Amino acid sequence: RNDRTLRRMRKVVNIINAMEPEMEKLSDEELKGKTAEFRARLEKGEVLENLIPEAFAVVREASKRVFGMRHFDVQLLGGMVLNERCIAEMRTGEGKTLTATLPAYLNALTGKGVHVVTVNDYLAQRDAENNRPLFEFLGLTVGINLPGMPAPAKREAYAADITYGTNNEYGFDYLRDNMAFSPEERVQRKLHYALVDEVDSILIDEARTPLIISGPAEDSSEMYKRVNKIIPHLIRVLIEELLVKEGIMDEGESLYSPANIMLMHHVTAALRAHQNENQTLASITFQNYFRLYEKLAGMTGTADTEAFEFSSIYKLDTVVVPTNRPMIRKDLPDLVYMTEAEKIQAIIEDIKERTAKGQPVLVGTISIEKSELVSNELTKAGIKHNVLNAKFHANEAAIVAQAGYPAAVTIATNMAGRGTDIVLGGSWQAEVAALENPTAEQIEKIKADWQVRHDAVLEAGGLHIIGTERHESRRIDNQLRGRSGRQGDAGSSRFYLSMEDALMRIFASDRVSGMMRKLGMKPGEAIEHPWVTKAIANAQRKVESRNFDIRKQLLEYDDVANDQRRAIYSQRNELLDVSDVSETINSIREDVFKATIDAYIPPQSLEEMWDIPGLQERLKNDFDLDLPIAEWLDKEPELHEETLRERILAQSIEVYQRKEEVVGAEMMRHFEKGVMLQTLDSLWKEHLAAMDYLRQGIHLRGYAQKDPKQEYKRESFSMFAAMLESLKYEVISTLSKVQVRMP
Amino acid sequence: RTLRRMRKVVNIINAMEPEMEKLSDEELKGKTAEFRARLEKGEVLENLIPEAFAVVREASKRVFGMRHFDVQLLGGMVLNERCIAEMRTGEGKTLTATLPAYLNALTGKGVHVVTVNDYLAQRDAENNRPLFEFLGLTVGINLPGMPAPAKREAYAADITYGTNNEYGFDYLRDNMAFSPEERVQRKLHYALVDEVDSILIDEARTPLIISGPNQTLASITFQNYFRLYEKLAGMTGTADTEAFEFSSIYKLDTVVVPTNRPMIRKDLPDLVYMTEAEKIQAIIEDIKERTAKGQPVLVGTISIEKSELVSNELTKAGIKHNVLNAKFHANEAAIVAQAGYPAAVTIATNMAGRGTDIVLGGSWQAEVAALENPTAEQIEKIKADWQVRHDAVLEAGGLHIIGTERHESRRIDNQLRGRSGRQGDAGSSRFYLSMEDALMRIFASDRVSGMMRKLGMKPGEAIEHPWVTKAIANAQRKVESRNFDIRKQLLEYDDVANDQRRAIYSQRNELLDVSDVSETINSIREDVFKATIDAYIPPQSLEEMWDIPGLQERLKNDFDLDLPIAEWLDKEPELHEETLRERILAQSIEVYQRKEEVVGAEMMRHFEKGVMLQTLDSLWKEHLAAMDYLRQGIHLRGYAQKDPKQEYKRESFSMFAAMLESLKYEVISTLSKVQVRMP
Ligand SMILES: Nc1ncnc2c1ncn2[C@@H]1O[C@H](COP(=O)(O)OP(=O)(O)OP(=O)(O)O)[C@@H](O)[C@H]1O
Ligand SMILES: Nc1ncnc2c1ncn2[C@@H]1O[C@H](COP(=O)(O)OP(=O)(O)OP(=O)(O)O)[C@@H](O)[C@H]1O
Repeated sequence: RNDRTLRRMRKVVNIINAMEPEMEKLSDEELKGKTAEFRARLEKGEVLENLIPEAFAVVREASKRVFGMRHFDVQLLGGMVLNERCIAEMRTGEGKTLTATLPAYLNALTGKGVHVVTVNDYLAQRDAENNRPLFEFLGLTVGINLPGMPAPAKREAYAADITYGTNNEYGFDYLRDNMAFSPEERVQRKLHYALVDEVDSILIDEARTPLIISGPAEDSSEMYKRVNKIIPHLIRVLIEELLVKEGIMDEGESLYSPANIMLMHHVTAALRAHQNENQTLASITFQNYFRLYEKLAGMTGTADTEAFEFSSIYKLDTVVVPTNRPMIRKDLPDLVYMTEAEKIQAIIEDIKERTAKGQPVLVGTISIEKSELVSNELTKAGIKHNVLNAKFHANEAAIVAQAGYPAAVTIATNMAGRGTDIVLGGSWQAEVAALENPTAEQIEKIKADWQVRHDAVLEAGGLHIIGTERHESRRIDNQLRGRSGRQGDAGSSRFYLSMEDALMRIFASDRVSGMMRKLGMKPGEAIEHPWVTKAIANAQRKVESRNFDIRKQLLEYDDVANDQRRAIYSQRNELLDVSDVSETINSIREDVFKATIDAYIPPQSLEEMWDIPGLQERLKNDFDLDLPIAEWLDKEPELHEETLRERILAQSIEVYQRKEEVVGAEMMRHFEKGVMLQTLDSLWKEHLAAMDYLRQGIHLRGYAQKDPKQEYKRESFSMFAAMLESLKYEVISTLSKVQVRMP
Repeated sequence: RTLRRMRKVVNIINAMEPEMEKLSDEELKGKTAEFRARLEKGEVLENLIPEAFAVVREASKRVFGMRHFDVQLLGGMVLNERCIAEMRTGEGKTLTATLPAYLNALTGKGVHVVTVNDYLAQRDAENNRPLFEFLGLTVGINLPGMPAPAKREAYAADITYGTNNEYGFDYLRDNMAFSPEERVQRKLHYALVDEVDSILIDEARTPLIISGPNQTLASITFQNYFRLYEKLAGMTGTADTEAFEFSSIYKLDTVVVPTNRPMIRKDLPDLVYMTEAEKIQAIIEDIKERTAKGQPVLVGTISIEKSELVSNELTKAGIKHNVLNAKFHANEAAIVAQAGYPAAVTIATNMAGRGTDIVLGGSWQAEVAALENPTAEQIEKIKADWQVRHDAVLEAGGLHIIGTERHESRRIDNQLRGRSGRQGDAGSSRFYLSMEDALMRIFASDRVSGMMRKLGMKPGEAIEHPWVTKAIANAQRKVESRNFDIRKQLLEYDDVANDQRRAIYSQRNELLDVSDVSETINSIREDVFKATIDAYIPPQSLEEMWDIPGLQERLKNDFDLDLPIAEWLDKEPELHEETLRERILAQSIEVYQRKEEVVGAEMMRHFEKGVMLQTLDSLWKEHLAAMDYLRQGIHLRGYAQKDPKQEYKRESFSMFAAMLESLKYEVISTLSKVQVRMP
């Protein structure tokens, strides 16, 4: 799979490289000209993928000229990966941010937009501004989208060829677009391509995080009095006592009905209770926001392990991109000791032995106390070193700078991801950055000195990483080890574990674990077994896998809400996009008036079988339509069920035409549209609140036994279909009963 | 006087520099032997300050490429006294400190430079080692985990460097030693404390404990650790707020050191608004005007959420800026580097103390930093273009600081503020408050506070009422002083235990320092026998009141001393009380003489010492536990119009007095009951 894709891509790389001379000979204007020229071709029905070699060749040359930098072949590969529904895994230091100029350019050609998704505003802003002169060189515009930005500025940012901004704010824009009353209010365009800069946090860790817009844009207060008023007779089964009372729920209904849920919430708040609240107007999770893009792609580092998750949550394939130089870091067999003490003793040994050959070491621990421990023992053994202490960030940046210096030893606690590159030999710019007026032959010096240090650290084996314990998450171990062997540099790594260590628990048999014990790891000595390393890694994988199972069940609950939100927003946007909702109105009125009479007159039925005590009233009650109708048919005996069905619809229409000559065609059309949006909104927010309740009234509504979800999907899909019909009927009522000072 | 008098000295040192420039390095190394010899012959240390400091300045010029500035000589002088030097950020505290360290190393008693953490202790011992080696002095470094022989060595160096924690710990472990040769520290001579706010104030009352199996075996607070030194001094920022505290906790004076260049930062009057919304609009508008003229702005807020709000509103206003987000370290350092760049706008949440310098115009050093292969005139173009930006930000007013809210502690406000106007640069600051602000609540009255709403403030009609700046500053001053009034009560209690530990460690040390404890043993044997006997034979009473049965058993049970006292008495109608007490002593001794003929004398001497120490350490451990219990019962034991304390002091005193008698007892019961096989 990865092997043959990569082969096929290496072939296209060789095409691109051969085009380099053509792009070189080209003037700056001629280069800017390729864009319109690709677009002309696309307009004539070219396939965008056929453009990859020339477009990449064009972007590569532009970047030589604007940035002074020329995409490496691995970067060309990474770019082609990101044209597909894929994650490019590119090792820290491989140049993700330059890589990303390639797919961003290519996927801008069709004029549909590109969303570059950064983790924070600083990078959005930084990247937009760094790339603006590149992409302007190429006749594209760039937009920057930020929180607080006004809507007209936002509209421009989204109308640029390429956009930068954080995941959050993309989401938030989406929601507010789905709260618009006119389509000119939208800031976004159709969601074309999302290129996510760091997928681990953005797509995975934060997959289920809801984006919520709330607004004290509540409404009602009556209920909390009504429902309170019942409570000063509640005196320490208990469903029935509650049920049978008032002018809400009269008709022998059920309160524990997933339907009366807001009510039940009212009573159970009123009982718990012994200015306006701001409800959710709109929600989406990130995972479901990303799933809306026609095309999705992104980048992460080589630390992987979550390929199975990207695939199942997002259908993102993943391509492991080679590094530009050979990755020669030596990841040695995990070692396993009886006790911590024995473990540390052999850790200190390793460090002793290495720092004496001039090799620098970075010790990653799982806690401060674990740090202080390995530290103090290093001091006991006479080994100089420094701890990165999270309280002294300044000291930490200075430590980190000399951390590749010969025989340097640095201890870090639960170390993060990416982090500052550690330069072997020490950093030599960090050194002239300290020189308040330098020279050519001071510089010469610093650098000569440094090459000698650097070549000696490489020759001593590069940065050695020591993991004093492993994490449950291998991704994290992998990020630790990944700080060594960057850009082809020698380095190595080794993890230590002991039988005393926390992680021993991940095997889930305590005695099955205590069998390595029976290889009693003798004091002086040591062996290495390749199967242990794979056991451990396998176990880390199984914990990850079971965690993701747990999470798949959560995402299934989520798919219920996604499916309902997609459908309803789809309906809302059909309406929004139409200036004239009138024929939709005509059809719903018919739907509503057929069903409404059906529930009183049975189709193709006998006058013997028709009723008014509730009908007659229902029509006056919900429609301000008063047809004292009994007599129509005892005074005009012949017409018939179908010529009358017709006739009531006709009336209703006549009262409506009447109100409209009074108000204005347009004014009316626009009101109806407004009513249909406002009512869909109301219902939907009601619906969301009710689902949230069920969903929590269902971590425990009942039983280890039967199926909680399932029943929940059914209840919830069911209320969504009820809401769909209640929307038709509530819109028609409104239009029927609307007051206007007449003739 | 002290400043104007110190300036005279500085004039002397300045006038000696031609002299010193004429000296070779070896001549300069030589002055240290010369100073010491003068000292041997009776010279007062303070008489050397001119020569010593001028030598240290020349040594620094040659070794560091740095010449101490005049204000730095002043600081170093201050630090020779029992005194806190206040020096503003950027003034070169670290170089300044080399002066008194040098001076106070000269008598050969040692110097402890106290650092907040192990990185700085090593960093500065190594940075300074060649300066001090240039001058014939050695440097020691003390770390946690360091073997005793290496610590012993660090403490034998002329000047030592380490954290407060490790210094204090060493002291307690030294006071758990069973031979004096085990001690790591020398007499506590001079402590130079680097960040006295954290080290001496915030942490004054924090106990350093050693436990074992779990229970406290040794304890001392930081205050009382530093109070052991003969000379104490320290450094902090002029961000003041705690001088009265230093005097009370430590008997340190404080001296504000003048900046090398004049301070010209314009700290404008504080501004009050009705609402948070009105506050932001005034902030936005300040930024707007200031950035349109090229001036950079740093904005400090009191939460993430308030940073956001101020951020979104700037954006809403079309003002580009960057938030410092604690989640993104690398971004933050990148942002900081250029936060002095024209019209830059930067927002920081609960800005934390000193922080990184903001170079006006931008940092150009982080420009050369960014190069792959920087080349001389790649630089000059960088430095020259920078000089233009720097001077344009200076002309524009330097860095403007905006507080969007004040913290209840003014030290925090002052640290935000102090980020501007460093080393003579132009700068300004403004703090914003609203009636909706949490701080309004420090006034402790709704209505008093709420009166100021009557100013009716009104947008683009803000006035400026100076009285309000000072009313605020006084409020923050009252809160501190309140909190310290309480703390002073808590230290009145700490002092009880302090004195008790002084007393008991003194004693213990006296024992430790000697190899023969015989005078004391013989002498406490008498005490113990008297008291034990007194319990059964009330002095000067008739025979009828004596419990000779009770005394017989007691001697057997606690002294393995089995005497037929009833037979003596009965057989010598002769023998009376005094004479009887003497027999009992004599016997105990003869029994002891005999074990000593077996065991050997020097073995016995050392047995007796070890027993005294160990018995002391057990009773003390017990005593600390019970002093703890007694103190936390402090509420309802002392009740209605006595002082609790007075009472606590009384109970404490009694309990300590009883322990010393009870120490005597157990030592002699042990020495009495020790089994030895008679051959
Ligand atoms: N083709 C290239 N030629 C020259 N310099 C490059 C090239 N590609 C990248 N660089 C430089 O290499 C560095 C590597 O890191 P970069 O900011 O791209 O992130 P990375 O480590 O791959 O991942 P991330 O960017 O997400 O932190 C950058 O300094 C970049 O300017
Ligand atoms: N006399 C001098 N000549 C040249 N440079 C000096 C001189 N004195 C101090 N410096 C430099 O001034 C800078 C600020 O000093 P230092 O690190 O002592 O900062 P500080 O804020 O005063 O001390 P601290 O960080 O301990 O609070 C340092 O980079 C230091 O080397």
